Amino acid sequence: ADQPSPTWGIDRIDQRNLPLDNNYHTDYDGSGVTAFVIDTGVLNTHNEFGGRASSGYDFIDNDYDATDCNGHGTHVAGTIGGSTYGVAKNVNVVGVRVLNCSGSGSNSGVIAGINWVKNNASGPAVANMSLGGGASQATDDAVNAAVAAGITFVVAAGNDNSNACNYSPARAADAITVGSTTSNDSRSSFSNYGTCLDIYAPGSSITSSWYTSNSATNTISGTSMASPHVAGVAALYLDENPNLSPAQVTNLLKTRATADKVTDAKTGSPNKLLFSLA
Ligand SMILES: [Ca+2]
Repeated sequence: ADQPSPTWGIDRIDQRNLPLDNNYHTDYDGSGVTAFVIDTGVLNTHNEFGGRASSGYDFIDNDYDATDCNGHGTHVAGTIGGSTYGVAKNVNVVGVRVLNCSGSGSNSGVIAGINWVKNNASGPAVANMSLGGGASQATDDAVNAAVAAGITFVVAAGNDNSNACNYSPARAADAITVGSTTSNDSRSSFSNYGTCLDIYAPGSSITSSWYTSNSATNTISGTSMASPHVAGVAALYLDENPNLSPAQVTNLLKTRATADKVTDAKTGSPNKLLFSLA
C-alpha cells in the first residue's frame, strides 16, 4: 500500500535519503502481532485504532481499565498502530498503564507493567516504553527478563541531551534504545546519545492521536515519540516473519537501517536511522 500525505515521521522511515517524498509505503501492517504500550494508558475508542486497541492492566488504579487521562500513551500508541499516524496499521494495541494523569509513576509500578507483559503476552509481541528515570538495576532486570521470555522491548533514550547509559530502562542491555531525530536528519537537541543507543528515529514534532476526543491529534517532541516508530517497525518485521526472536528483530532493525544520515549523532552513537522496508 501507499499512504499519500503522511505525517513526517512515518514519511521518513520508508526512504533512505531526504527530501521527504510525501508517501508512506507499506508491504506489511503488523497483522498477527501485539504491541504493548507501557505508558499513561490508551484511549481505546480513538478513531485511529478501529477496534484494535484494548486495555491490558492499569497499575495506577489497580484494575483492568487502562484508558488514558494524560494523552502521552494515546500519542505513542497511534505512532505504533494508528490508521493515519501509525507505522503498523493493523497491529493489535494493548494499553499497560503505569503512568498517572500527570505522566508520573513509581519504579515499582513500571516494573509491575513490564512483568505483566512478560506474563501475559501471547504470540508475536513487542512492548514500547516511552518513559525513563534514574539508573535502576531492578528496572533493567525486569526488562531483560521479559526480553529473555520472547518479547521485543523498545524504549526511549531520554530527553536529557546526555549519555543515555545514565538512565533506566535506556541502559538495559537487551532493550532496543531509541534516540530522536528532526526532519532534516539532525539529532534532536534534547536527544540522549551514546553507546547505549541502538538506533535513531523521528522524534521532533511528531503528529499522532490524542486523548481529548476520538478524533483528537497532538504534535509533540521527544525520544518518547521516536521509540514507537521503532516498535511499529518491529511489528512490521514480526508480521513478515513471526519466527524472529527479540535478538533477531534487533539485528534486522540494525542491518536494514539507513546508515550515516544522522548529523550531530555524538561519539559512541550508532549512526543508524530507522528504515521500515525489507
Ligand atoms: Ca516517504
